[PDB]
Amino acid sequence: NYTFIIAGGGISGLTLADRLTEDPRVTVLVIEAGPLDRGEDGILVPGAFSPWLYFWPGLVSTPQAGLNNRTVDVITAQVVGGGSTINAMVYLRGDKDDYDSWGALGNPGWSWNSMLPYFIKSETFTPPSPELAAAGNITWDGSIRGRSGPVNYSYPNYFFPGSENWWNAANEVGLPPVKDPMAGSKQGVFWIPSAIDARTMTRSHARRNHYDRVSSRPNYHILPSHLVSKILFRGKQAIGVSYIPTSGGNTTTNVYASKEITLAAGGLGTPKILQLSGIGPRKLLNELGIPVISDLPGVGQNLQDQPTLTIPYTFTNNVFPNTDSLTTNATYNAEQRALYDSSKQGAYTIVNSLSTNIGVMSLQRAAPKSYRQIIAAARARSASLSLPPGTDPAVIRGYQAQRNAILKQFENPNVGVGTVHWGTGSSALVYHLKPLSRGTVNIRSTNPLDAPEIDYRTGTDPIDAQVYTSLFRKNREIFNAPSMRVLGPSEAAPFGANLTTDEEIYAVMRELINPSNAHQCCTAAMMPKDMGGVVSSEQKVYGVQGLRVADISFWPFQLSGSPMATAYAGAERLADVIKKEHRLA
Ligand SMILES: Cc1cc2c(cc1C)N(C[C@H](O)[C@H](O)[C@H](O)COP(=O)(O)OP(=O)(O)OC[C@H]1O[C@@H](n3cnc4c(N)ncnc43)[C@H](O)[C@@H]1O)c1[nH]c(=O)[nH]c(=O)c1N2
Ligand SMILES: *[C@@H]1O[C@H](CO)[C@@H](O[C@@H]2O[C@H](CO)[C@@H](O)[C@H](O)[C@H]2NC(C)=O)[C@H](O)[C@H]1NC(C)=O
Ligand SMILES: *[C@@H]1O[C@H](CO)[C@@H](O)[C@H](O)[C@H]1NC(C)=O
Ligand SMILES: *[C@@H]1O[C@H](CO)[C@@H](O)[C@H](O)[C@H]1NC(C)=O
Ligand SMILES: *[C@@H]1O[C@H](CO)[C@@H](O)[C@H](O)[C@H]1NC(C)=O
Ligand SMILES: *[C@@H]1O[C@H](CO)[C@@H](O)[C@H](O)[C@H]1NC(C)=O
Ligand SMILES: [Mg+2]
Repeated sequence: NYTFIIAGGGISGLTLADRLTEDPRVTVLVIEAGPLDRGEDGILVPGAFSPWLYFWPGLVSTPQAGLNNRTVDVITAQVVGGGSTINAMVYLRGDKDDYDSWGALGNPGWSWNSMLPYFIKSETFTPPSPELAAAGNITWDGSIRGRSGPVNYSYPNYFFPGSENWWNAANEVGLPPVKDPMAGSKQGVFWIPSAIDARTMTRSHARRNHYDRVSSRPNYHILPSHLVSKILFRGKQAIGVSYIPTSGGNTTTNVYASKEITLAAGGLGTPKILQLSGIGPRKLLNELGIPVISDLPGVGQNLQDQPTLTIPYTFTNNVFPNTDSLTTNATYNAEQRALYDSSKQGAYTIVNSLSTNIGVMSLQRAAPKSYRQIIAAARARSASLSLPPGTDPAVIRGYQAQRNAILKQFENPNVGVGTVHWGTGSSALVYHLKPLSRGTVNIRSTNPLDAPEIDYRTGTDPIDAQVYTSLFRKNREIFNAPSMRVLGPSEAAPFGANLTTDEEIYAVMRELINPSNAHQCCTAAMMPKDMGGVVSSEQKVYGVQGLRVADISFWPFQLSGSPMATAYAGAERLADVIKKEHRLA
């Protein structure tokens, strides 16, 4: 037997396995669906970014009722290190009120102040060079960035010149410099912290910082290329798991843990393990003939992501070099790759297609003249209208609680609802951080090789379109500001300056929005059981003993920011919770 078995070797699972195996008396088995990465350039080198190397195959959404019934390919990692292995390395904490709100939903021990020690413990920040900090407007507060923890993060050591135009344009339209976006607020523009190891200017993914770093430990066991297919019980006690080869060989193996089973299989994986195991909504489990171990209607409910919109541009006077120089100028690309190979300088330190700066804004910063109209519309509408009729009443109660918390965030000048980015080339990105829409992820069969049904339900809550239209208009203001006008941008079809009304703009958005930036969360939510929760404040699955959820399935709702930094810090926190319960060193 092992002390602990962890299902999924992504950010959360490897962070937890690392910390638990600090005690040589504790043995851990991590079972991971994907393989070990091969250290290929597309993983290690930011400018060679090739995320598609390790996407989970064969996942498609249902037709999206709020997006003209489009079906989309679903993106999530299948690799040791999970999303950290293949993500764009953007390393950002949420805002204070995200964590405070999670506590106020009925979760003792959750707040910004309780998470800050774990953010610090998780990481080592390496400052940029002084010349780059001064030239680039890079600032930080060293008092709230960790100096001793495993996750290395820093910045690229270069910026494209057009990023200066965009910074100044953003400041011209009311997005000022942010001292430190890791300090719990991020209203304006800042350099993107990047999960890069500055010694080699390579990706610091969880495979490296929470497995390779400690891989001499005989008590830290990994089994790549295998799927956890079921949790095994003795009564209501979780005692082990069944696993199969990911590749579909007709073989099943049982393995047992003396203390606990931890699920770390991600927003789209954890609810499937639970449902196949009889932990889930009795209606679904009964329809598939699965015996009910714990009747939890929240499992696979409450799916959230952070939608994205790519706006195309043409320019009369764009500045050289820019990110698109790497794809259209073989001489520039070769010279930048030679520069990286020699002295680790230049464009290849930036994740391909990204720039170095970004902006985040509250609803009142996006829409100073109309945010109170959006809040009124959202306040007037019953929470229940965002969910199908016959949604479990407990799940509706938890959604109403989340919705009330998010409407307080809409009123708050210090909480973000949207992100704007320009990579310096032919497109800008606008991200909707705080959707009120909620989706589902449900098994369709008892076959553990069958994809679940994934329905994002993007844009089903009509408030989302009002927020997202306001974010689009703020992006347009940046591109129309003096410092950007000198590059001669214009929106290209299917957008364009000739789309002036909300109706005109949103009809194109409805056709172009991507439901997902692979930020899937919240499908095994940490809320009281009577609010449709799946886990307690200690991340224990209701109705069973010895079973926790570590991956971002547990989150109640999306952050003002992208998930990775909090995925690491939440696993650091949970490792201490588990150590305390079991008296571990
Ligand atoms: C392409 C892309 C790009 C981005 C991002 C993701 C992706 C895929 N994200 C999101 C972020 O990386 C993601 O939210 C976290 O990795 C989630 O961490 P978890 O531990 O919850 O799951 P994670 O996805 O890391 O790990 C879950 C693991 O479980 C495994 N698994 C699933 N089912 C299993 C089963 N039954 N048995 C065994 N193993 C199983 C999977 O193979 C996977 O490795 C991101 N975030 C951010 O902050 N910055 C960014 O730049 C980006 N960009
Ligand atoms: C990545 O973070 C680790 C952890 O802080 C850094 O590791 C330190 O490395 C130095 C010199 O390499 C050693 O003297 C220390 O013993 C290490 N500390 C720990 C806590 O392991 C590493 O330096 C970081 N990378 C960069 C670029 O700073
Ligand atoms: C989407 O499909 C449903 C039927 O599945 C239909 O009622 C609806 O009109 C369609 N929506 C659009 C935008 O075409
Ligand atoms: C940095 O900010 C100053 C204004 O304080 C501005 O003049 C300059 O262009 C900015 N540079 C970049 C690279 O953002
Ligand atoms: C291509 O890049 C090279 C190397 O930096 C530069 O000298 C040249 O002017 C570029 N050509 C064009 C057409 O941009
Ligand atoms: C509106 O602008 C777009 C983008 O340039 C273009 O596709 C379209 O033809 C324009 N409409 C008219 C009527 O000119
Ligand atoms: Mg230095």
